[PDB]
Amino acid sequence: MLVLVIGDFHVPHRSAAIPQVFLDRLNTGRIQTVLCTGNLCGKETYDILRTLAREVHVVKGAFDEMQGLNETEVIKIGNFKIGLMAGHQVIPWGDREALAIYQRQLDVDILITGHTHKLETKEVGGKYFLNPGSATGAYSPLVDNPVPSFMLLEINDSELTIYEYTLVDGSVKCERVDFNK
Repeated sequence: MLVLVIGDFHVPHRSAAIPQVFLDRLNTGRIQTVLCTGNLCGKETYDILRTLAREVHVVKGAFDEMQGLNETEVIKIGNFKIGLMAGHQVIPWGDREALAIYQRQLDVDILITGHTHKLETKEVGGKYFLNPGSATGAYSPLVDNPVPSFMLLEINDSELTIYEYTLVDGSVKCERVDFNK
């Protein structure tokens, strides 16, 4: 049921740390599956994703030199087919129609991309487009003030619940989005 949607950890030549509050929340809550959009801070980040959940899925990010990571993956959870990728490849970058075209080629009910460094939950034509933001608040040319953020999905059968965690002004804030079928 519980799925961790995370990504965009590292930007080259820039340092950004995962908020300690996020790591404490994520290890105890028990995570069934992890979907990571990429751009990891090396092996240290992968060790963090591997301990919090048993099933980890990582896609190839633009700054990812890790060998063996596929650029696009498809995961089936409940009655939802989910495809994850970095999202720097969709052009013109975060475009609603560009992302919608990608969702068709994957034939997925949920499409998870992460390149804009801005968390966003959105529904288009019965499809769900998720973006967990940057969990380290990493620098991006697209957002002037990015905040650290992740997503935890509660997916049972065909019911989809999304918990949006962000860190604003040193204070965590979380928003719940409820979707059915």
